This record gives sequence, C-alpha cells and structure tokens, in this order.
Amino acid sequence: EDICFIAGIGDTNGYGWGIAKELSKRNVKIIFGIWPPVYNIFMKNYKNGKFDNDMIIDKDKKMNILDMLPFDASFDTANDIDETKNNKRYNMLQNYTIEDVANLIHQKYGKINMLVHSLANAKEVQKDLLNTSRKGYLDALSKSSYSLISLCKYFVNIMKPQSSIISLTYHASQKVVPGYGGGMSSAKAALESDTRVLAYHLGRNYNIRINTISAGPLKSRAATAITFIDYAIEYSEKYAPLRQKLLSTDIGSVASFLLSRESRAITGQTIYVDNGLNIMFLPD
Amino acid sequence: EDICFIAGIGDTNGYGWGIAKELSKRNVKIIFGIWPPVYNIFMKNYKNGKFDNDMIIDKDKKMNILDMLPFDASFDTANDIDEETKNNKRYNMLQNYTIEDVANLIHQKYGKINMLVHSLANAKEVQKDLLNTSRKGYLDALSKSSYSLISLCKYFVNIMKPQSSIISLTYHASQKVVPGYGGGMSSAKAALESDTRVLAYHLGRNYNIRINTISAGPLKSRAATAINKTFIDYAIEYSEKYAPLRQKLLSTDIGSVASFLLSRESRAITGQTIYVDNGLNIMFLPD
Ligand SMILES: NC(=O)c1ccc[n+]([C@@H]2O[C@H](COP(=O)([O-])OP(=O)(O)OC[C@H]3O[C@@H](n4cnc5c(N)ncnc54)[C@H](O)[C@@H]3O)[C@@H](O)[C@H]2O)c1
Ligand SMILES: NC(=O)c1ccc[n+]([C@@H]2O[C@H](COP(=O)([O-])OP(=O)(O)OC[C@H]3O[C@@H](n4cnc5c(N)ncnc54)[C@H](O)[C@@H]3O)[C@@H](O)[C@H]2O)c1
Ligand SMILES: Cc1cc(=O)oc2cc(Oc3ccc(Cl)cc3O)ccc12
Ligand SMILES: Cc1cc(=O)oc2cc(Oc3ccc(Cl)cc3O)ccc12
Repeated sequence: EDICFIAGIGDTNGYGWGIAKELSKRNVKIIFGIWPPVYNIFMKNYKNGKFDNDMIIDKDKKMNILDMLPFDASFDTANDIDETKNNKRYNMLQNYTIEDVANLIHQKYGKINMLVHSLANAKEVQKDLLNTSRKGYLDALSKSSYSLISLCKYFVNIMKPQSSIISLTYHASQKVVPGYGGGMSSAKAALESDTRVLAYHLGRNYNIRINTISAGPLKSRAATAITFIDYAIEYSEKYAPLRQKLLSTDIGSVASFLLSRESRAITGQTIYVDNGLNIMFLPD
Repeated sequence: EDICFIAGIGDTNGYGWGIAKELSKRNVKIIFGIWPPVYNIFMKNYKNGKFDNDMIIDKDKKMNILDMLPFDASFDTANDIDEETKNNKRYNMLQNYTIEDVANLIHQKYGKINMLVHSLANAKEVQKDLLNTSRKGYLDALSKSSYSLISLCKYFVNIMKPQSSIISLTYHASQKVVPGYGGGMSSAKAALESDTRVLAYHLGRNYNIRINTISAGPLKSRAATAINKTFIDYAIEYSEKYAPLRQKLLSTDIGSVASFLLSRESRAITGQTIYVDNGLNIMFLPD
C-alpha cells in the first residue's frame, strides 16, 4: 500500500489537511508531522472529536490517520537541539527532529512513497523585507526552505523508488506582494529554485520526483496570523479567471495527482493552483 | 458521463492517441477529429484491425471510440472553404469538417460535451529556420497551429457544459531556442501559450470553462519525423541522456496528465503551461 508523511499540520484549516483528505480518497495511509508547540493541543482536539466532521471523506469512509508524531523542521538531528529540549512544550516529547522522525517512521512502518512539505515559518513575517534582521531572514530560510532539503536528505533512505515529493509555495517569490514580509518571499524563491536542483539529484540518483504547488490564498490559522489574508482572498475572488472559492481540497487533489504515478513525467515544476490568478496583469 | 473531442489524430503514434488511450481508461467517451488527407487511411486501418493492439489499454481493458469525424482546423465555417479544397480528391466526398460544422454535428448527435483536446500543429516551412521563413509560411504556421485553438474554443464553448476543460499541446522552443524547430513553429507555440492565458481569462469569467496547455517532451510521431531535412532522434536521445528522469517519455505519460487537467481534479488550475517532459526543461548545463 501507499504511505504519505505530511509535515506541517496544526489543525484542519490549512493546506496539509486538505492534502490529507484528498489522498484519503485514494486509500493512502497518512502520517502527520506536527510542530511540537501545538502537538498536545492537536492531540487533545483530536481525542475530543473536534476533527471528526473534518475527517469524513464520503458516505463510506473517514480519513485513515496511521500516526501522528511531533516534528520540528528547525532541527536536523538530535545533535542540533539547543534549553529548548527542556522547554515547557518540548520536554514531554522526544524524537522530533527530521532524522529522528525518519528513523521512527521507518522503524514502525517501513518504507513510504509520498512526502509532503507543508510548513513555513518566519519570526519577522510582519516586517517588510527591507526592515528584516539577519536573524529573522535566516530563520525564514531555515524553517521554510532548508527544511525541504533536509527532509529530502533524511527521507530518501526510507522511500521506495518512483516515490514522489511535494511542497507548497506562493507567487510572492516571483512578483511583489507587500505584506508578505520577513524573508518569506525570499524563502519561497529559494524553495522553488531548490525544487529544480533537488529534482535533478533525486531524479538521476533515485528516480524520485519532486514538485511544488504554488497555492492561492487560504484562510488558514498561520495566514490569519500575518488582515493581509482577507485582502488577498477578496482580491483573488474578485479578479481571478475562475471566481469559485479556493478550497484546501483544491490543492489536495492536485497534490494527490503529483504524488501518484499519473504524473510520472513531471518533476522539478512549480504548479500554480490558484484559480488562474497568477496569469493576470491588469485588473479589469 | 464524460465526452471528449480530440482534434488532431492521424494514427497511433502521436500524443493524441496517448491522450485518447488514457481517457478511455477512465471511461471518458472519445470522439476523434481526423484531418481529411489521412481520414480514409485511418478509417481503413481501423476497420482492418490494424489498431487493435494499440487499443489494448491493459490485460482486460480495451479502448472504445465513440466516433471519428473528418476535421480540418484550417476552416472556421463552410463559407471559409475555398473551391479548390472543396473539390479536392480527398475532401470532395467529405462534409461537416469545418470547426463550426463539426461542433454542430457533435452537438446534434451527442448533446453537450465537457472536454476538448487540441492536439494538432502544421507549418509549410518547418524545415527552414525562422530567418528564412516566408511571410506566407509563418502565417500558415500561426493559422494552423495557433489560431485554430482560438476558433475551436469560440465554436465549442456553446456545446460545452460549465466546468468543462480544454487542453492543447505546446513545446519549450517557444521559450528557449531549439534551432531545428523552424518555419514559425516556435512562434506559433509562443502565441499558443500566451493565448492560453488570455483565453483562460475570457472562458473562466464568462463560462466557468478552464483551459491549459501541456508542454511535452519529444515523441517520435509521424509529424516529428517530417521536421528533418533526424531532428527528433537527436531531441529524444538528448532528453533520455540529460533529463532528471532518464526513461523513455511515452505518449500515455502526456495522456495521463491530459486526463488529470481535463477532469474535475484540476478545477483550480487554468491558463497554465504544464511541462511533461521528464524534467528536461529545468536543466541549463548538460553534465
Ligand atoms: N495560506 C495560504 O494562503 C498559503 C498560500 C500559498 C502557500 N501556502 C503554504 O502552505 C503551507 C501550509 O501553510 P498554511 O497556510 O496551510 O498554514 P498552516 O497553519 O495550516 O500550516 C503551516 C504549518 O507549519 C507548521 N510549522 C511552523 N513551523 C514549523 C516548524 N518549525 N517545524 C514543523 N512545523 C512547523 C505550523 O504548525 C503549521 O501547522 C506553507 O508552506 C505555506 O507557505 C499557504
Ligand atoms: N512529437 C513531439 O515531440 C511533440 C512535442 C511537443 C509538442 N507536440 C505537439 O503535440 C501535438 C500533436 O503532435 P504529434 O507530434 O503528436 O504529431 P501527430 O502527427 O501525431 O499529430 C499532428 C496531427 O495533426 C493533424 N493536423 C495537421 N493539420 C491539421 C489541420 N489543419 N486540421 C486538423 N488536423 C490537422 C495531422 O493529421 C496529425 O494527425 C502538436 O500540437 C505538437 O506540436 C509534439
Ligand atoms: C510566519 C508563518 C508561520 C507558520 O507557521 O506558517 C506560516 C504559513 C504561511 O503561509 C502563507 C499564508 C498566506 C499566504 Cl498568501 C501565503 C503563505 O505562504 C505564511 C507564514 C507562516
Ligand atoms: C509541420 C507539422 C505538421 C503536422 O501535421 O504535425 C506537426 C507536429 C509537430 O509536432 C512536434 C514534433 C516534434 C517536436 Cl519536438 C515538437 C512538435 O511540435 C510539429 C510540426 C508538424
């Protein structure tokens, strides 16, 4: 059978959940990587049934969640954790670095064949690029971009040949969006470029594919935290070629396709799933 | 149940067949629009079972083709057909083959459809480089390979349901230099990709109809062979040696991507150029 690890789920309002739902229609087994500071909250909500409606796929099936594990994209191996190891919210957790989660998944379930990067962070996202500190900019690149490379480096060993990987990006990398601050734009630019270079190395060495989905705006918790997202949604719904509301499951079905054998000849691409908004220059 | 019109199938060796095959696999009904110069040949081979093996999808599934119609994308309406073509040996027996007439025929026979495939190209001077292409040659390339998409859309939107989907096929020579891709074919593909955007805007807003284009890698189709003065053998060998994915690119690889874009699974995607080429487009320097 097929197993997908999804790194970057904090709740049911994001793209990670949508991707999980859609993969579920194809009977893919799902493992969630959850950022430790919100891990116990998530587990609490889940156990309390808060996500039950959200887990419903169709009349016949609910989402098959194989496992849920703490996962922090800041840390490559156990050797990289600063203190933090004993922070209030990290202390009762273990094995949450990228390599540790890879070893854990492999130990419990064997090899997987789908990998989803669905996470971003930037401590200074509220500042515009020109007022971003070095520390802030590098945090953004570290968490939003390098984490993709690191995820690939540790997970290829536990993947099958002809496996497939995706991440999520945003058009601010290619065209200016004021409000998308703190080096987030820069991080998505690196991410899209890295997707190509990784596609070369993964393709030639392992026959593994990798692509990125450039999504349109979604009112996820993180987006709301940057409002900017309300403007972006209102603007997209007024001016995109397609005026339907953009759903997380619209990204999910594209992700589902890029992660399956049906897209076997697609790699290294940035695929726009945004109701066509990226193609517009002058709003009518 | 889904119905797709595929414009530009002349045999089992091009991308059109690969697209048909992948669609039938998902139980989409398929209508072939076939250029009149090859129409009788195709029908005959079909009736004689020459395509039987190629129609084998897998171990216990075979393609079903709903219909096969003469179709010439050079002509918008019956009034556009010049006297010479109308009376030509290969056209004189055929009817309803203009873009307007085939849409009308399809609608009358089957009602509204929901998928449309543009899988054709033509260019009289493809063997010349751009600088040595005549005005007539260039405009022929644009007319046949690019305008034909606009016209197909203009007439087929009235016989398509909302939420329907359209695709065409392009090539990376539009965006980066491929010296042997002559005769204004490069220009035509540039225009096709740009028109795909503008059309996505008009069709999206007014019809809730989506349109995209697939930039395919090289395939040894009958038409690809006509390029050399081979060009396609070089392109294929180069692709298999240098792409991130080093495996033979198949027509059905394009076909399954086409199927995805034609389906509701891709409802938030429109106006896009999607590359299906084993990743070759992302390379700068061959290692
Ligand atoms: N919301 C949008 O409009 C939008 C648009 C385009 C792309 N995206 C991308 O989609 C992805 C998901 O974003 P979302 O909008 O669904 O937000 P989200 O809140 O659903 O998810 C982002 C997740 O990343 C997790 N995360 C943050 N730092 C982490 C770390 N250090 N280690 C592990 N996990 C960490 C968060 O807990 C959060 O759950 C992101 O890559 C984002 O850039 C979002
Ligand atoms: N073969 C490749 O390496 C390659 C690469 C990228 C893109 N493409 C594109 O894919 C599409 C299909 O090409 P192919 O290589 O599969 O060749 P093909 O020979 O299979 O298809 C071209 C078809 O178009 C038909 N045609 C030409 N002019 C027509 C007209 N006036 N009206 C109706 N039909 C007409 C021909 O009969 C032929 O069957 C074309 O758009 C081509 O540019 C091909
Ligand atoms: C700063 C930050 C933290 C986090 O956890 O997720 C994030 C997810 C983020 O996702 C986005 C939201 C809206 C848009 Cl339009 C694009 C996005 O990339 C951004 C920023 C963060
Ligand atoms: C001139 C011409 C006539 C025709 O019927 O089909 C064509 C199909 C063509 O398809 C291609 C083949 C190879 C490559 Cl690499 C790209 C293509 O666009 C080109 C040109 C023609």
